[PDB]
Amino acid sequence: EPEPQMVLSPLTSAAIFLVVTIDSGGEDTVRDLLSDVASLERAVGFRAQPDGRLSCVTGIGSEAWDRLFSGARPAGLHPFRELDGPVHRAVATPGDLLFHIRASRLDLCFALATEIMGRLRGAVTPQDEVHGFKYFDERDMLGFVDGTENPTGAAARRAVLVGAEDPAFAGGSYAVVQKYLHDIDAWEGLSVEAQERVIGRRKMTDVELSDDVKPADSHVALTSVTGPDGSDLEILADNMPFGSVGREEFGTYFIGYARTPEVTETMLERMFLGTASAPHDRILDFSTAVTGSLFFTPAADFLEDL
Amino acid sequence: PEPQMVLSPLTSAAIFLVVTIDSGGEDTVRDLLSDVASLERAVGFRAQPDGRLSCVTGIGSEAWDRLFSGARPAGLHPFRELDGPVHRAVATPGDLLFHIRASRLDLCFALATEIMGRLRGAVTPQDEVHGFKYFDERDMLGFVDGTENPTGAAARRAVLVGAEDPAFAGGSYAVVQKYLHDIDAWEGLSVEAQERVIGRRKMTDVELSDDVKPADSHVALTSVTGPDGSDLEILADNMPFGSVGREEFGTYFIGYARTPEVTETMLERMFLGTASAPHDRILDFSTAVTGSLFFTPAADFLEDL
Amino acid sequence: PEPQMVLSPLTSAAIFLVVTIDSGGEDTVRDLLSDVASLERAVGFRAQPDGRLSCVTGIGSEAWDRLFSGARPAGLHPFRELDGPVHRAVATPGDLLFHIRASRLDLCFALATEIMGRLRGAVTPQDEVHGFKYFDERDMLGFVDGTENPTGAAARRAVLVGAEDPAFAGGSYAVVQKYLHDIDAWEGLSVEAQERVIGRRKMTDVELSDDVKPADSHVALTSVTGPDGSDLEILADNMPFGSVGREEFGTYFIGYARTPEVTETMLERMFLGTASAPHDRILDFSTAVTGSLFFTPAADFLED
Amino acid sequence: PEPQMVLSPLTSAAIFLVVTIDSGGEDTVRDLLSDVASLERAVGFRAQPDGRLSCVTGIGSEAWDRLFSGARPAGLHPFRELDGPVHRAVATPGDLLFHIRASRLDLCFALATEIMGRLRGAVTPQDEVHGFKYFDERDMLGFVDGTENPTGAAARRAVLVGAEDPAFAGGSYAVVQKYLHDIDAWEGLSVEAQERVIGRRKMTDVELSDDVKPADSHVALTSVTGPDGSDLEILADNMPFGSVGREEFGTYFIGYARTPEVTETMLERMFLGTASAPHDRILDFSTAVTGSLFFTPAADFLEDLS
Amino acid sequence: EPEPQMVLSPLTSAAIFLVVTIDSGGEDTVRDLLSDVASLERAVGFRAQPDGRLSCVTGIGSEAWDRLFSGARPAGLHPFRELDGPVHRAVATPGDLLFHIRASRLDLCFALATEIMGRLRGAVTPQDEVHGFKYFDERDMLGFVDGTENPTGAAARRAVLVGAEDPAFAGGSYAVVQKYLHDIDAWEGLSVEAQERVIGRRKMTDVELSDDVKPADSHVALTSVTGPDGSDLEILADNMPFGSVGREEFGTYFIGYARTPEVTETMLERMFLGTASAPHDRILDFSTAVTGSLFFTPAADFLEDL
Amino acid sequence: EPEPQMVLSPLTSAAIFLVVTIDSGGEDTVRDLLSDVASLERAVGFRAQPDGRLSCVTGIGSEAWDRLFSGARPAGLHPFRELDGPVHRAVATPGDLLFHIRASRLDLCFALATEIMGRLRGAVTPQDEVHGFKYFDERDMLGFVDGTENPTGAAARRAVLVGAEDPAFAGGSYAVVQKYLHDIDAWEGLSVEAQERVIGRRKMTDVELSDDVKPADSHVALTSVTGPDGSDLEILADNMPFGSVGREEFGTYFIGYARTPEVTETMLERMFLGTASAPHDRILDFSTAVTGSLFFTPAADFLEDL
Ligand code: HEM
Ligand code: HEM
Ligand code: HEM
Ligand code: HEM
Ligand code: HEM
Repeated sequence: EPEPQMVLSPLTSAAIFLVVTIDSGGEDTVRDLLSDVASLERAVGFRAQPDGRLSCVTGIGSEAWDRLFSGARPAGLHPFRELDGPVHRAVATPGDLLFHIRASRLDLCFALATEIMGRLRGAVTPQDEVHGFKYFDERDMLGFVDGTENPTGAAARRAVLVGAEDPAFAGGSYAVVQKYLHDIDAWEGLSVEAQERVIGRRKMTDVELSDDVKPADSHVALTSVTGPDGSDLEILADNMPFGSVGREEFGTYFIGYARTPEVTETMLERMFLGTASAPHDRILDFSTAVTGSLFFTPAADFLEDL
Repeated sequence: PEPQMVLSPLTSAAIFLVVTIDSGGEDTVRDLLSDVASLERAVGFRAQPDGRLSCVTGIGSEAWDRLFSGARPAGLHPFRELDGPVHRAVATPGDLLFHIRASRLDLCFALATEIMGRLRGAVTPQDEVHGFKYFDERDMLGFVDGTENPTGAAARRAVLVGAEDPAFAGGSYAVVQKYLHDIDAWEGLSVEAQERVIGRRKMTDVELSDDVKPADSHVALTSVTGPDGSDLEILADNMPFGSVGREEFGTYFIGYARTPEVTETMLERMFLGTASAPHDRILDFSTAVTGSLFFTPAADFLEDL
Repeated sequence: PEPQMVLSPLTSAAIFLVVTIDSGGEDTVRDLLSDVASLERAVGFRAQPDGRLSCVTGIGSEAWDRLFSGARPAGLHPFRELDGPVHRAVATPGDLLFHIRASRLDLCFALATEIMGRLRGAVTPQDEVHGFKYFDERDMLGFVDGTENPTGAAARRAVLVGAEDPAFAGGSYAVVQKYLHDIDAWEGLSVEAQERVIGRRKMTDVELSDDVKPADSHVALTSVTGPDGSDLEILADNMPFGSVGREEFGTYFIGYARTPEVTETMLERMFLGTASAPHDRILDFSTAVTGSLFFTPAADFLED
Repeated sequence: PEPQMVLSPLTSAAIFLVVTIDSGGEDTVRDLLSDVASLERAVGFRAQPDGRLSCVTGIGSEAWDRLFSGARPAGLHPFRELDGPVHRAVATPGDLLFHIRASRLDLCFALATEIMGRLRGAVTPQDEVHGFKYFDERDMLGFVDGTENPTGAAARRAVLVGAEDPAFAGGSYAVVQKYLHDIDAWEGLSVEAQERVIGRRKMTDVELSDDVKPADSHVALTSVTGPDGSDLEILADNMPFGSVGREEFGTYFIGYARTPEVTETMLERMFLGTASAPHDRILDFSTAVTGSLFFTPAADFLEDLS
Repeated sequence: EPEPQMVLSPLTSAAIFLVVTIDSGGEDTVRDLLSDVASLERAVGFRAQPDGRLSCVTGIGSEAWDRLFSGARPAGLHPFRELDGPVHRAVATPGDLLFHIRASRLDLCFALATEIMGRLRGAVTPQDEVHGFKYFDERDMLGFVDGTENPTGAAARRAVLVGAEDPAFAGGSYAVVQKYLHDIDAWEGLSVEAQERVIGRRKMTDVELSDDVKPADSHVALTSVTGPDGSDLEILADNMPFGSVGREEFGTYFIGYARTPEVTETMLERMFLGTASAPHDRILDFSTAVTGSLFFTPAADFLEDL
Repeated sequence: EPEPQMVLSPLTSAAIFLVVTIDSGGEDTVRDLLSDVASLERAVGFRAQPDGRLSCVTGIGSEAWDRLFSGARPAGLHPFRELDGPVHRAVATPGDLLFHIRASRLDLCFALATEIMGRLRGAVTPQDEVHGFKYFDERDMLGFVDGTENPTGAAARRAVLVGAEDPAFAGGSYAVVQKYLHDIDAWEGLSVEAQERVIGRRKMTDVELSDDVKPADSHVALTSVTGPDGSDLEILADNMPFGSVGREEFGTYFIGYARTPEVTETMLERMFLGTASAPHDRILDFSTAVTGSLFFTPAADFLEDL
């Protein structure tokens, strides 16, 4: 069987998101690093087992793929599509490589980020660097429990990993990233009941609102999609809070994994463009996307054999 | 008098916040100071016993005169710039220090958010650092950091104001300096050459014997004896910080002492040197870009405003 | 087919809830059954991954006919009362079982609260027990409890319905009995006499050799071999409970098996005895005050 | 003098046992009191260092007179019933309190078993509650509970008898009340209306500012200043308990203080009200079904008995 | 279908290695014990689950196999082959039975070793007993991280467990044991850079030296072997530090598991006999093997069906 | 004002006991190490803070004291007194220096023992080295809970630390060490009830037997001593299990700390020589002492000022 990267890691309490572009002539340096990134993950992580829980997921963008590799492309790989809604906009920003680094502690993430960027100095330009921290009770920046309905076990594998539909790339996945900044002052002006109507779940107990009370423009209602087969379309989301109190920056870094980008893209269309029953996702009245990129995260064996 | 949590254990995460008080900000600051222990309990209590959240609040010399009438702490003055032959210890603005520590960065951030929320419109941020200790108690240079800090009774005697300034008993003095490292130059040294810079073995943290420890090693220069033959001691809670994209690899220094004269004597030896040492060799790999001195009063002084 | 969490890791806290469905409560019950996996995730997620919260939902024989049309699980029937020469296994009412386990009682209680909140006006509570682990995985008799439970593939084979009843594959059968102990009489036995009752060493939990193990020891009577010479196995997740003021020192027994015939053969040996054993000596110190049988369907059955 | 473990580290489980001493049970009770520290060590030592087992033993006013022939603690009297215009604080029988705490209920239960085993035939049980920590130190109303308890030196000064009653130095006074909550009525309030009852924010546990905090909020009525302008403080170790089938959702209140006058002044404000407040709004959702006062002597007083 | 023993154990911090010979006439006692060893593992281990992580792996030597069992032998079972190199020697020492006992705590290991040796008294003679302990961040006595490049998951199963090539013994494995004593005085006279050239990795950070700088006689270069298909040949090594400061004994207990002994034997030949480019493994200039034995560790159900 | 060594350490799960003799001419090397032992303890221990709990207590024997130091001697310092009972003997064996090393993990103990013995090579000869481990719920090799009745807090300080009776040595303590080997075959031939009569406590529950059933020759009855003024004479005992399954060696390493050796020596006299009511301690019918040494453990500041 093809070995996937650690896409299906549990939630961790810390993360570093690194997005870079590949400079002209940086291709060979990048390929050498990609062939070593699993050995660097083991080097930093092994000595901190079993509590460290260090992993790195490496993704490659559409344009970068054509510069790095000859032969077949993954079927679903394309640049992130800008969404220009009546009120809210999902921007497309540059990114050739994603490093999604997770651990129980920020220092382990930083040590791996240092070894990776050390090997890439002179070959890449940093576009985004976010140090994420989950709150102690699994809450996000908005004060809600975050990750509850993520798939687990066999359902997660089926939702997230490329299989027989694209056999040369089996065990890969597609990652969409968006960095969101929140209007915390406007959010904290809402009553708890009004915040629950925005999300679609109870704030303290994390119980879903019943179908009779859940607004059609609630985050949970708009991101609930059924496929051709009547089954739920599922993604794995590993949202991380980040920020700077001095700059009044209060963010959620969104990363969503899926077997095809079509699922994530359908959810984004419903959020930003709306439906017959909803102008847009009410979460967007308190959240502005300032980045947007799509990456293919190949099977671990594809990176090793390069 | 109850001291603030100056004598906290080691924590793996910290936020350092330094702000200046804007024109007319005094009343807003006084209200927050009277509430900061209650905000620390509000954020921290629900995460006990693993959170280990604490906040130490410090006030600078100029800010003291704007906020309070009556007696000043005897040792409170602005940070003294040291302009050495090679290396310089700079002075930068700061009226208020918040030294926030916990087992996890999210608890530090949640307390920092409530504090800055109450101070919006009254202060200007000067510095914000999110610190993380390495899982083996190492700093950015790869050395174990904090080994010779005093503990128990020796720590109380070294750090807390007593009968020499009785109105301020239970207070302390904090010196902060943000350092940026030349990691490329440091990593070009052999481990043996790095051990000669610090004065300790890198892997095992055993002190070099007096016959091998260079006179210009960090441990040799920061070892000071008082007139009475006693070691002069401070409590240092150094925290790594950085940004890989910006190639920023730092150590945030904070040193607590019963009088600033001890910390200032250590800085003079590091920056100006001795008869036997031009300067602290750690400064050939470390540049100070901030410098501020604060008085951290007893907790009941802040509560009684 | 996805089973419920019948094969849960060891947990230190449990709530057992047994209710009857009132006349006209059927639709309220069906709506809750379709939601119970969502409620388990809602309560459990905020304590992940150390919470280990799970709920196993079971349905009784009589309740099954009131709730559903079409096929019944092949083994589902009311608990059979056993009237032995000395000891009796009583049958008591129960339409729904909630077997709630976690590493802490708060998670169990919060899930029990949401479930009973949805069922208010539709059900009558029959039994509620709050169980706790007692130091060294010990029970109220001071013996290690759970040692010989099957694990891995052997556990799946022993506990889950397969191809013998294909519409119900991934289901299981749960037998529950609440036991109260005579701790005064038990503590009057020497340790060596207690070891002869159970069939294992008290401190070290080593099985007694075949030459010394009495025929009427608990371990000898509950050891049954099937047609092929293989041991017939169940998964037992016994939990201590009690009230010191009322002198109630209990074991809540729950036994999971792929067919109730295995568990029922063990109960017959214990209560009725054999040619070699009058009855299980554990029953001279333990009185059953409840007895019910439930089918715990595959998770996908409850969702649709 | 060595105090009992009144100032215990944080624990997640408790058993509260209240018994009366039967006629002729005095000798059996005295023998047990002289042994209760040895029983605590016997059950607890084998589970060190994580068990954190302690037992605090309290004696009521009437029981004190039956057991001991010398001086009484200055503040010991039967619990004073408070008959308010709306709410009543009942006085119920209790001679002995066992306040048993640990990191796990098994240790509490095993110690309760050994104590009651020694007292069979000499006492009648009045009350038995098994308490548990609920999430992030919340009580059954969904609020964080314990936040403003004193710590360290301030706790010692607030809770332990000193030079004002020198024969009893190291002792304390415990008031117990078992409360049952009307959860249906409580859950009909908005979160903002709940916060006005308590005096703190529900999710974040931030105290309401003095300009918004109602005069009849729990935090406003239990905030008392003494003759010198200093705050009068108690140590409260509230524990949730209940039974979902019987719809019993409770708070077991125990308050420790150096003199019962502090706790009694707080109860008078709650139940009888002030010029500005009819009564504590928490009592519109909470009914006291027990009320007892106990003196918890220094450990060496119990050890030195016949 | 065949259940392997716990060859692929999670990470554990304590171990006992017991090697015994079977005395003349001890065969029947040994067969009875082998049929009971999984029941003894459950008896000691269950009460400490789930954090105890107690397991025992039982191995049988080539000569003992012929004394105990009639019928088929595992295809790869033979006595350990002595290697007489120009400088360094890998000695063969007697051993009929291996007990590889691991747990999170030494007490569980010791209690299981006690029950096993209790059943075997008068049937076996102990040859070697070592109590191993985890040393800081997974370091060995040379101060290097040890275990980094072990296979995990499916790759570990494929490398370690017998499959269809020897179908009667599927789910078995081969264990090679060597007890090594280190010359710590000579090792600590090397600079860290000279130590890194011996191992082939950075000491503090555990990053592999690049192919241009890694010496051909480094430990990592000599133990890196490719098979006929260009794939790396892998083993599972679970090295444990041990020692006695008073006797200046600073040791590594090596145990290597593989699906066939030919892989481990090829690594030993390269270390002891060298290649065209390396006289021998430089680690052997600081490490002396004082035992050497090979065992077959059968599937669990082979032992149970005695 | 004098700082004691960590005689009153929290509970630890691992220990190394090192006893050495000082070779002719080794005095100066020993004095240098004594002045550095607190610095070595911090160097090894800091990197594992705060859960490591590493401490070293250094003791000096009577003969060694006279070789190392001039002037006043601790008032109670003498060689261990051999006890020649009618049946049982307490042997005196050589030992000049004791290192009593404790931590939550063996690796910290071992690393500190290595640094100490490294500094002492050529100046000392090892006499005894034992690696101790916690055995289940604080049990010893006889299956009984061990340490239950040790004093704690202020009572422990008063029992263990030299004060005004020997003011030049205030803050010191006296340690008696005896290595015991158990006859486990003889012990396992007793019923549990017969074992309980040997110890004087219940085996599973660790409840003391009542005064009406506790035999006069039980361990608990013989080690219970009152002084002329009615107060209990107390020691701090920190017994550690050790052993080797292959050698059938099952031991208890006894170390007892007291403010004067007269207390410990009175307990040993009652055990070995007996009383009017008891021939000897019945624990000695299953336990043989194979070492016996007495050391003075000075105040930390005494060692630092060399
Ligand atoms: C500001 C950014 C976001 C925040 C703070 C956020 C937060 C949340 C929260 C609190 C929940 C409820 C608990 C849970 O199931 O995890 C949720 C559910 C979910 N979110 Fe988001 N979200 C964000 C952006 C997105 C985006 C961009 C997507 C899709 C492209 C997305 C997809 C989902 C999905 C699919 C669910 C699960 C719905 C269900 O089946 O119940 N989220 N989110
Ligand atoms: C610039 C970055 C700095 C770094 C990375 C650093 C790092 C270290 C390290 C690794 C040690 C040895 C372990 C220990 O005892 O903690 C140490 C010791 C010490 N440092 Fe620093 N340090 C820095 C700045 C300073 C400053 C600014 C002062 C005083 C003003 C200072 C005072 C000391 C003292 C007093 C010791 C203990 C010396 C002794 O053994 O007595 N350090 N430092
Ligand atoms: C008062 C109620 C009960 C108590 C206190 C109790 C206690 C125990 C104990 C201490 C063991 C030995 C350790 C272990 O393997 O778990 C055991 C084993 C066992 N019990 Fe029970 N038990 C009770 C009721 C039952 C019931 C009602 C059944 C079956 C219907 C049952 C079936 C078994 C089985 C099958 C074993 C494993 C036998 C073997 O293969 O070794 N038990 N029980
Ligand atoms: C149903 C019964 C009760 C409940 C649910 C309850 C709950 C709470 C809560 C949520 C708080 C705020 C957080 C904190 O500081 O602990 C609080 C504070 C407090 N409660 Fe209660 N309480 C109850 C009864 C009592 C009683 C009977 C007394 C005293 C006789 C009392 C005295 C206090 C005090 C002194 C405070 C702290 C006020 C301050 O200084 O901020 N409580 N309680
Ligand atoms: C003195 C005894 C030994 C010591 C101290 C030792 C230490 C190490 C160290 C530090 C590494 C690097 C980290 C790692 O991947 O584990 C390593 C790797 C390895 N060792 Fe050893 N080892 C010893 C004996 C052996 C023996 C006898 C064999 C084989 C028969 C062996 C096979 C290996 C293998 C296959 C690797 C992984 C190489 C790679 O692909 O990266 N070692 N060992």
